[PDB]
Amino acid sequence: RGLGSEVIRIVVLGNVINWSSTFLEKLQQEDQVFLIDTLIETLRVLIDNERLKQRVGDLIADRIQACDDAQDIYWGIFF
Repeated sequence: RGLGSEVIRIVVLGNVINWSSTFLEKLQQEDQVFLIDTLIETLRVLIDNERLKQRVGDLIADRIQACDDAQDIYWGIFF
């Protein structure tokens, strides 16, 4: 998180989808997706996540970039 702006979004989106398919937690998943919401928020002013943060991304960035019913919770949390 405290590294930069771009090496996250190039490679890590598919892998968070992967181990969201695997992981099973209740509460630290919430902390994860919410700090990632703030993450993509600080990536907003400087794309799929670009529209997801700027716009709501209703079934555009969510149907494409979100899955596992976890990123949808954060999408409902905020844009």
